[PDB]
Amino acid sequence: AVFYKEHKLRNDGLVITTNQGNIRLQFKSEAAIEVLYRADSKQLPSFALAQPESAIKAQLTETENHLQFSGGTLTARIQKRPFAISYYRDSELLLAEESGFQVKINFRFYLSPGEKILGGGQRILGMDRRGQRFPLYNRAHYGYSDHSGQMYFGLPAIMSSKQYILVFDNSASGAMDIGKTESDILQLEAKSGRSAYILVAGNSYPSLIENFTQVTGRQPLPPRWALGSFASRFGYRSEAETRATVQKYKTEDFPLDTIVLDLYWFGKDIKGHMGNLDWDKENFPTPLDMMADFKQQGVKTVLITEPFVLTSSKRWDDAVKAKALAKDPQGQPKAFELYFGNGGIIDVFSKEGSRWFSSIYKDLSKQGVAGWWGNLGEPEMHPEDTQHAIGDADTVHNAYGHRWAEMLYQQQLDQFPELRPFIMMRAGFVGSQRYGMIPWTGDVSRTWGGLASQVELALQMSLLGFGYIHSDLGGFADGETLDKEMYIRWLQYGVFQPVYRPHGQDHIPSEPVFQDEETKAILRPLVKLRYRMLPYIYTAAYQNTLTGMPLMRPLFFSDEKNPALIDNKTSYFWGDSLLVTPITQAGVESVSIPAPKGVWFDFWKDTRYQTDGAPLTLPTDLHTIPVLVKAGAFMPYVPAVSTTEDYRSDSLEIHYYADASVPLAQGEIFEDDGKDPNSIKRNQFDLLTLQATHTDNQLHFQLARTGKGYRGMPERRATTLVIHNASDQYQHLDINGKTIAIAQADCASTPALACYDQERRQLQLVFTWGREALNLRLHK
Ligand SMILES: OC[C@@H]1[C@@H](O)[C@H](O)[C@@H](O)[C@H]2N[C@@H]12
Ligand SMILES: O=C([O-])C(=O)[O-]
Repeated sequence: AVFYKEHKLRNDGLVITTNQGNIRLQFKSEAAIEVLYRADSKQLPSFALAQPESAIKAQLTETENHLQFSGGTLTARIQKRPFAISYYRDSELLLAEESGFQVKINFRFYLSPGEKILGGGQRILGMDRRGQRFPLYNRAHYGYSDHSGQMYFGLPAIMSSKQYILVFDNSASGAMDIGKTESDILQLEAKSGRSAYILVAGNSYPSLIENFTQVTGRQPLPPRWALGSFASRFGYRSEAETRATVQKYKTEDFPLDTIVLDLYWFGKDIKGHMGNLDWDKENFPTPLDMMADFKQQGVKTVLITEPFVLTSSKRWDDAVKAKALAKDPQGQPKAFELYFGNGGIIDVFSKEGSRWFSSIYKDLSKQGVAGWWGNLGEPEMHPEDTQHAIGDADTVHNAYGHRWAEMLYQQQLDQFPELRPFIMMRAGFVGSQRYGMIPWTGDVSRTWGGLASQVELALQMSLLGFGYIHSDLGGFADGETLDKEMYIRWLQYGVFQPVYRPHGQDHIPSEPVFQDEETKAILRPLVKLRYRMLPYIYTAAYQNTLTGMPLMRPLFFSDEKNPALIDNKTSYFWGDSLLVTPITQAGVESVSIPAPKGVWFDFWKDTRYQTDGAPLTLPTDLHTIPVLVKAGAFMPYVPAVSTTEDYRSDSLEIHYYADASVPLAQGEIFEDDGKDPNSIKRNQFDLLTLQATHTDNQLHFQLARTGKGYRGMPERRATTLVIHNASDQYQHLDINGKTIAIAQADCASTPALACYDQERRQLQLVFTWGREALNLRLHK
């Protein structure tokens, strides 16, 4: 039994007193509120909030039975007796406390009937997690396939079909019960830690996500090279093997930006060496030369590191001496028995641990390392009596990887202010995207079921802040022989998901260059396609930095008033314009694609489909997976290069999918130097915009460029615009007032400036796109 006693306004926050204690309500923006219970007491600080100190001016009003605390769009309605807070956007009820806060830490809320709930981070349970209960304790799930209640990267957060996100801003071992035990109750629980939640509201899913990343953090633009081709396995055993792999990409004509070194870079065995954090010189004898030789070919080197220092490692005595390891209650370094052997964990929450670990990353980065892979950050083993500077293991567990990322990000920015950090990690917390975290879905089995789960995992993580969530392409764990069809399908899917990193245990090759002739003939043009599409992908990345819009978007974005689409995990959007349906079983001869109402083109064949609502059935083939292009799309391409270090946009090729059903369309292409972390902040970019206006007798394109440019930006780009489904009735083209005849023959066979191909229904315009505005008008 709880009731309101009294309140006050202090530094813009509402502090309420009940019979049980203080409750602090601070608006972190007009659409987001932090509710801290036990506000009087000492607690762990917020991990989820980018600006935990902020509180914007809100309006407070009082009635007999209630208080009302409001920002722009979000309102807290505080019932006094009994005490219960509920939340409104306009006058629409978003979420209501049932018992609310109790004692262990426990929050209880009502779920509305029919409300669907996404959330929890990585689980394989279905997109709507209502009816499920699961722990909040990051933990490995080696060899998962088609089911998991608990894996590497949980998030104490949910997204509802009422268009709110609720964050449990707590780092401890806990649980979430989403109307499982009691059908109308959402229950959040933890053994300890901060007793706070954060509610964020939005008018649409895009703007919900914008509001969420506003308060939790925006991912800084990764380096363009993160969108390229990675060579990775577990693991290259030597410098010779690593050089041979870079050579294999060159001799097989596959693009390659980055080679990834797993744990053999620091010792010859899986066990016994972890914590060395230095080169195994028997097997990597000249590593500075190795890395420099790779940079000459435009190839970056990424190294694996882990949180654990073994007692057999060369750095045990030094870490103990520096007080860098987590301790037992007696105050000594805690040691425990990992797979790898007996060892400790670096205390990233301490000053000494942070300085010690940072110094090692600084040293190796000085040697030539371009980026970093932090594995086992759950932490994979984390005994409960381990003591970190700010709490015990069970209290801090779900924030360890988050602080690891923060530490490393700040260190990389301090060492290289002019470069974008690359940080790939397996486990984090809400807001870890602000430290550049690029997560992957862990040790997936080499099975169709492991592939079939990747879209679900990717969308769940994308929706709550993680644009660059990806998988070990081709699968990671076990297998005795390559499943060639599954491998091909996983790497085709790869092209249309955030990071192109095939990776597997090295008894079966993960890299496409080591595959048979048929597999390489299929995949080589697709990996080249990934490079030709960099302007599309990099522009979606730019949008993710600006607004949190994920790269992969769920089918349900296409119709916000049809909540049944929330269940789909088999088709998704890659950027604005491509509806992708990965093939996730062997021998599938056709697929039924639940395309939204409108006009759609076969990405591979140019075929036009119109649909009222009924799904489209497309046949399948082994060389592609089904991709449809939305009418009104602008798809930008550049020529394929071997490495993004060679990237040029001097030549553009843009494909516009015309249909009279889309009278107005827009596209953009974001160009910058691909490496400067301050490019967007300082407007050191070239933002190309394109607008189409499509009426009965004309098709008009308006082209423009903004921003201050960047060093090496071409002043003039040779541009080929290919208009698919173009009317055969266009008589002439006006370019900036200058009339040009449209040729009706020999388009492919003459240096034609405007040419209509009657057999393909494609009108091709070739022109120079300079810094001034350009208008292209086609008239019947
Ligand atoms: O470090 C070896 C291996 C790594 O390649 C995978 O990416 C990780 O998830 C952990 N299983 C380990
Ligand atoms: O729709 C058009 O503009 C046409 O096909 O002629």
